[PDB]
Amino acid sequence: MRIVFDIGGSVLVPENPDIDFIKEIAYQLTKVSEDHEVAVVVGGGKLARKYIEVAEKFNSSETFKDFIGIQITRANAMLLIAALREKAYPVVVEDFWEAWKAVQLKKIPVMGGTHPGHTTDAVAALLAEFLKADLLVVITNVDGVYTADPKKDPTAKKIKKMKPEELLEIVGKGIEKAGSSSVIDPLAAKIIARSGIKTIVIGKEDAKDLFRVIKGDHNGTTIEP
Amino acid sequence: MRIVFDIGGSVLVPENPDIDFIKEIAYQLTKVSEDHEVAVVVGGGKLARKYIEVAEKFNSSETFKDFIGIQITRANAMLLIAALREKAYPVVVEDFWEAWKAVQLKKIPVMGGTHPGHTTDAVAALLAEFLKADLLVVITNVDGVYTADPKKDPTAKKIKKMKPEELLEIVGKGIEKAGSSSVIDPLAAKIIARSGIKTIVIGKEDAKDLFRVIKGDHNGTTIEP
Amino acid sequence: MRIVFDIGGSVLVPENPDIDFIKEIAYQLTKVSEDHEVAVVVGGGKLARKYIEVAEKFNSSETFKDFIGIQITRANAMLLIAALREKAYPVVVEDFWEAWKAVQLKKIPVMGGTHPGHTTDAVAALLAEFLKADLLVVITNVDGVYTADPKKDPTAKKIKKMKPEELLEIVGKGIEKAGSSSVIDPLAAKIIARSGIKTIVIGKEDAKDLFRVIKGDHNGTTIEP
Amino acid sequence: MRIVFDIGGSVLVPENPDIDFIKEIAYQLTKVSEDHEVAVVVGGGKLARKYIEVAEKFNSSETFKDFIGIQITRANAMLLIAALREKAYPVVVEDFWEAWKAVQLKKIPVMGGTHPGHTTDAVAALLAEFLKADLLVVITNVDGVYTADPKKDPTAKKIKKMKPEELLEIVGKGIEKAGSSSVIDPLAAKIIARSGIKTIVIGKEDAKDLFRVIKGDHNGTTIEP
Amino acid sequence: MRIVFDIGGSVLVPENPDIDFIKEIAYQLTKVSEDHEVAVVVGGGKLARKYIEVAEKFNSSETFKDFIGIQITRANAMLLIAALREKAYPVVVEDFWEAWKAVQLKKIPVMGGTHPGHTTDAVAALLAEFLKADLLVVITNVDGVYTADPKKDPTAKKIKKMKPEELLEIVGKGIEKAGSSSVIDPLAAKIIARSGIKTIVIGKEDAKDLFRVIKGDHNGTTIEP
Amino acid sequence: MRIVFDIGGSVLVPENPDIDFIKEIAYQLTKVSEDHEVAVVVGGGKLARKYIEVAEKFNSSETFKDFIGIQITRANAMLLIAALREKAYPVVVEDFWEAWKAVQLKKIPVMGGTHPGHTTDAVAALLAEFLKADLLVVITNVDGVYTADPKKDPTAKKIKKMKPEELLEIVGKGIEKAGSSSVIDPLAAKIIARSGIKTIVIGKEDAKDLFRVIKGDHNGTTIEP
Ligand SMILES: Nc1ncnc2c1ncn2[C@@H]1O[C@H](COP(=O)(O)OP(=O)(O)NP(=O)(O)O)[C@@H](O)[C@H]1O
Ligand SMILES: Nc1ncnc2c1ncn2[C@@H]1O[C@H](COP(=O)(O)OP(=O)(O)NP(=O)(O)O)[C@@H](O)[C@H]1O
Ligand SMILES: Nc1ncnc2c1ncn2[C@@H]1O[C@H](COP(=O)(O)OP(=O)(O)NP(=O)(O)O)[C@@H](O)[C@H]1O
Ligand SMILES: Nc1ncnc2c1ncn2[C@@H]1O[C@H](COP(=O)(O)OP(=O)(O)NP(=O)(O)O)[C@@H](O)[C@H]1O
Ligand SMILES: Nc1ncnc2c1ncn2[C@@H]1O[C@H](COP(=O)(O)OP(=O)(O)NP(=O)(O)O)[C@@H](O)[C@H]1O
Ligand SMILES: Nc1ncnc2c1ncn2[C@@H]1O[C@H](COP(=O)(O)OP(=O)(O)NP(=O)(O)O)[C@@H](O)[C@H]1O
Ligand SMILES: [Mg+2]
Ligand SMILES: [Mg+2]
Ligand SMILES: [Mg+2]
Ligand SMILES: [Mg+2]
Ligand SMILES: [Mg+2]
Ligand SMILES: [Mg+2]
Repeated sequence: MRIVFDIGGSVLVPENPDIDFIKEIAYQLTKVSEDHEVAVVVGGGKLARKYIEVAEKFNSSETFKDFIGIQITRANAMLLIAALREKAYPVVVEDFWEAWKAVQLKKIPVMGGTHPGHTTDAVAALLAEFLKADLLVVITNVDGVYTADPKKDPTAKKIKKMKPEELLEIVGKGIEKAGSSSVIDPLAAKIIARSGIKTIVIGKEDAKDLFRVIKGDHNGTTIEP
Repeated sequence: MRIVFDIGGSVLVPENPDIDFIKEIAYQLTKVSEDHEVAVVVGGGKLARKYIEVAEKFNSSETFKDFIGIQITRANAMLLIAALREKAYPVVVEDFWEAWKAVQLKKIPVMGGTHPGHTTDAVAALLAEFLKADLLVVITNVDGVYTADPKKDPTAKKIKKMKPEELLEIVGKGIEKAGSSSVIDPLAAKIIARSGIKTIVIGKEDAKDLFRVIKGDHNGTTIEP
Repeated sequence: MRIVFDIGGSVLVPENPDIDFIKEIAYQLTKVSEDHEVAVVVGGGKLARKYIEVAEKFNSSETFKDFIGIQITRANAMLLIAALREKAYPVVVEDFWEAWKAVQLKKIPVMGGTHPGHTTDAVAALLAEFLKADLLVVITNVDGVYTADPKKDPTAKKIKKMKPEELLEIVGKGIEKAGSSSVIDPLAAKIIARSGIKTIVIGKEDAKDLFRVIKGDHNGTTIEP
Repeated sequence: MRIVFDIGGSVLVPENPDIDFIKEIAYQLTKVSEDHEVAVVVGGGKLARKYIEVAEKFNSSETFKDFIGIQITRANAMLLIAALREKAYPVVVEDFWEAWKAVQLKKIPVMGGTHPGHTTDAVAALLAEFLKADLLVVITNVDGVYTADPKKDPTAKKIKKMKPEELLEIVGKGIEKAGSSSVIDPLAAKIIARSGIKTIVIGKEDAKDLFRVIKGDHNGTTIEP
Repeated sequence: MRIVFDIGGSVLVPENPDIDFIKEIAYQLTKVSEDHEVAVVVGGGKLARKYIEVAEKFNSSETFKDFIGIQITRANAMLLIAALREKAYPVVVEDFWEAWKAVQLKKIPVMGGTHPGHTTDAVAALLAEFLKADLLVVITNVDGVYTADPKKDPTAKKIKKMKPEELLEIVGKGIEKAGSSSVIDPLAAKIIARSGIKTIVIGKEDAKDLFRVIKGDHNGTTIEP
Repeated sequence: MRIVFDIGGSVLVPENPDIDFIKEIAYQLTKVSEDHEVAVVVGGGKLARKYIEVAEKFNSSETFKDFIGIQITRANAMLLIAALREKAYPVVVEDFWEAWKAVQLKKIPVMGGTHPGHTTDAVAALLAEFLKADLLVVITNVDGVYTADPKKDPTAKKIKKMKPEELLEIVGKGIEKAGSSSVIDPLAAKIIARSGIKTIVIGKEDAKDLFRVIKGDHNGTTIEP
């Protein structure tokens, strides 16, 4: 199976780089690649947000900001590339067809952001469609997908399995949210529907044993028609 | 003042180019650019759609389909440059920084698409925000922004002016209509909404006299806060 | 065997894209690549000529025109890349060494034009020499190579086998024709002589069963010392 | 006159950016650039070191470690540009030729690192030599060039002036200290030694008034022949 | 007026550079460029031929052989730039658009080869057409265009003037002599023929005074319609 | 075993290209690659020095000079690429990760210089570290490493085996020599220490039978902790 991992930056670099988690996920990844094709996309996280802010205080364009965020995601991506030793594609990948080449060479392509105007979630969902992958795996700072924000609405429960259409609902069906953040960012959630690619929304815990996550023996959310 | 023209491909290259119009529009741009900072983003039109449909038939990804789209828009981009002679940038522009330079060399940067995930309208709007443009002139293939697709609900007429919020509704603010065409791409519109940059929408007729157009005298829609 | 296919644009896109032919040639190609190395070069065709004209009406340089033509050939090339599914190199190739890489990865590199100053025939003959290929296959809007223009001179017969020197004659030994069109463009025909690479000039018919075309069981022309 | 500012990353982006200082330093640069040719190379600071240390943990090569470093310096480079608004080059500069252009467009080229094997100081010095700069202003995180690392041997005070040869000794001219940081990178120093270009070393305090600084009035070190 | 100088490599870098001539020719160019738009394409000379011959020995393709050629021409291109100091573009130019920019920044773009399949002469001529140059000055290693290769048929003398058609014959218009050197590359000549741009052919002697040269006063050949 | 060969330009191109040596080393290399991974780095040599000089006479920056030198090393590198037939990576490699790709494709990447500020020795030592190679092989115009310059100090003997620390001594522990030439250039010798990679310093003789050189049955110097 060809699998894509969309690792939220907040998870990889909460405040500083989570050395331990990195070593772990790397290990888990190196593990899964033994008998699967693996592509990864890393998030910017906290550090990204901070750099974005400074730019805001100088009123730079959305485009300009994105570029900065991208620079950062790529800085994080290279941390994993480092942890993955001789198993990952040598340098940060910047576009799908190059990621494709990496897969061909039986190596793990790790991507930061691509071009301006795309959240890591969206970039991941697309890198998936492009590679014609089987599963999209989202590690995030949340247990799974809840009927409502777990960190707010008390009447919020975790959904173990749902259809892309329902996911689009939970997250947000507003063309205003286009580009916002969430369990799964509105635009990515959209693509996932269009693509109908099976997605798993797990957290920092389940990520510890990807083998089970892959085969279902996990405690997250699963999305697919 | 800085203006950004969003010329429809189907307007510059209908089914088979209106050499006359092209010269007319090119000249106009030349004049306007004499006492203005002019940037121009062009469409791929019907030609693009065909090529994209073919790709659609072979179940090619969204990204690949967009590459084809971009590739064609830039073909058209060329024709304009050929028409703008020695006033335009010699090459089609691909990124905003390059477009910025053109402005410095006091030359007109003509762009096609930039990268996947961005309709021409969007690219234009984002450009207008990047360059801090004062106005965004959308020369589409329709008279203006009607209460509904003219070809669909003839119980419609245009709307000389309106709020960005009003626009988002005429084009359906459904997080799924992201990527559609319409008189103005949905996502592009929402971009204008948060940027609040004055946007005019005209047809090829008004397009014949840009000075009158940019000087508020026209028969299209003048969207803004 | 390593084989190069120089598919005339007129054949691929007569007026519009020949969907059927595309699906067929794709199928045939996907077939031949099963036990051969395959590189393709696609032509601009009708659509290319039209865009070139507009540029002429604005008196753009030969160089400028070529670029436009190239843009188009690449647009066509991507149509095949699409039809070839997961067998072709993901994106349009722009230069030999990159095409080389594609061959290494056991994928089919499809090229449009390379740089200004080279017809698809020439680009194909060269891509061949570079890859040190065994056979050059030319699909064109003609049955084969005739003693004279089939669509004019009545005393024109099809030659089943000839030497590169004779081909150079038929086509044209004038350093004035350098860059013109024909069964085989003068410059390409020249290279074919220099390279002495076996070439087969077939048409839209023979292209339907490449297996026989490859092994000789075809009805075209064969060129080789 | 042509001046090249070597702004420390830890000075522009301490642990969390001094928006105030950044505006102050950016403005200053704007003024100075009014009657001077200004080029600016920026550092990655503490942030870079962390990311590099992480890489160090996974035994990544020197080259890869430098890529990460470069990648971060250019993130910072951005923030300055965001601050320099319409006077700076829109993009971070990567090579000197590009930096040269910026100078022509009378814009300020802001650079991060260029390629592996070159500390920020070095890159700056080499730049100053490339552009034939008259002065090299090193705004580090220390008051000046002390007879010894202040944090180490408190029996030290600074040295208002000195010879390039004197500098090489304060930073240990051991062919192994090549790549170290210090108030001024060892290799960078030796570069200044053979180029003999006047170099000032100040802190963020003096950095607040560049006019006074470049006009010899400051409290740092003014290294030269 | 816009002029394009086609400086022979063997003239700028004989067997071992004429520092004197180089300064002389560089200065001249500087003066001429004061009230003219100057573009310069340079050759690889004897040095190129050697390296290419070596490649020839290992049966390397035409394309690869040209890459080596290009690679060397650009080495020379450098030396001129080093000589043109602050008036030339800092980098060797590779494409015409870049050469166009140089013209805008009122700097002299010095080019080597561009891509395979184009002799220096050709590249120059195509450049002259691209930039809409008024004259094409070919500074070859010979006095002028003789009725026959001086080193071959001593029964020859030069021809002060002539028609482009006359040129094509002195260099053999055989569709096989495409790629040869001669006083003027065959293909280059035919390019001049259809472009009909005034072309002067001189030696290093007349080359010493370009003002007199471009002002019709010289002893070479002035080819034109 | 993965092996890197740092072939001194002086050896490859003493005066002119040493055709014979090239054919030999190529043969030897093609031989060793049969059961090893091989990366090569070629030097500029005599020809490089000459071009550098001309630039010096026009007082160009160190950076500018390096670029020229690089151009040349790459010209030499392509000579080997030619000799290596269908065994080497098609074109000259310009950076490590690309060289990495070449190794993956079981091809021999031949590099000239990388970016300014690095001698071929240094570039080689680094390309080694990057690829995590087992042995660094230096062919030079000298028998091996001597206690002192063989071509000067009579009390100079050849050392058959030593530790990187001692090598750093012989060659030079001065941060002033940083960038100079020698058996092993000071900076490269430094890296070799840091990397502790086994290095063999042989000459034009031993290079004739790489199989023995590889397994120790040679007459050069060996460096390793
Ligand atoms: N219905 C929901 N279910 C789960 N999380 C939700 C929901 N609604 C909102 N959220 C929020 O989604 C957050 C999740 O994702 P997010 O903060 O964007 O991190 P990330 O994407 O993992 N990181 P990065 O790529 O660096 O941004 C939670 O911590 C919640 O505050
Ligand atoms: N409310 C509306 N007002 C006007 N046109 C509308 C509206 N709603 C939908 N449309 C459609 O918008 C179409 C307009 O734009 P579109 O087809 O996308 O062309 P274009 O943008 O000019 N060309 P190009 O850049 O090549 O795609 C019309 O012909 C209608 O079918
Ligand atoms: N002796 C000949 N034998 C065969 N065809 C000839 C001959 N002489 C001239 N022709 C012409 O060659 C044409 C063939 O090629 P051409 O029109 O250039 O198409 P193409 O190369 O297949 N397409 P493209 O790559 O898009 O240009 C025919 O249809 C004839 O009009
Ligand atoms: N003789 C000296 N004088 C002053 N500082 C010294 C001296 N010797 C060593 N140092 C050290 O130099 C440090 C200074 O520079 P450095 O840490 O490299 O910061 P930076 O260059 O400003 N930042 P950046 O560009 O992000 O690395 C001090 O804090 C000292 O620990
Ligand atoms: N009719 C002619 N008139 C003058 N030279 C001729 C003629 N026919 C052939 N030649 C040859 O042209 C040679 C001239 O040019 P060429 O050797 O190609 O040098 P170049 O172009 O100056 N150098 P470069 O750019 O490095 O190749 C002479 O030395 C002759 O051998
Ligand atoms: N201790 C030493 N042992 C051996 N050679 C020495 C020593 N000290 C100095 N040398 C010099 O090192 C020279 C060796 O290397 P060098 O001239 O730099 O050639 P290269 O590196 O092989 N070529 P290239 O890559 O083109 O510069 C000899 O010929 C000596 O003049
Ligand atoms: Mg997320
Ligand atoms: Mg539209
Ligand atoms: Mg043809
Ligand atoms: Mg420092
Ligand atoms: Mg010549
Ligand atoms: Mg050496």
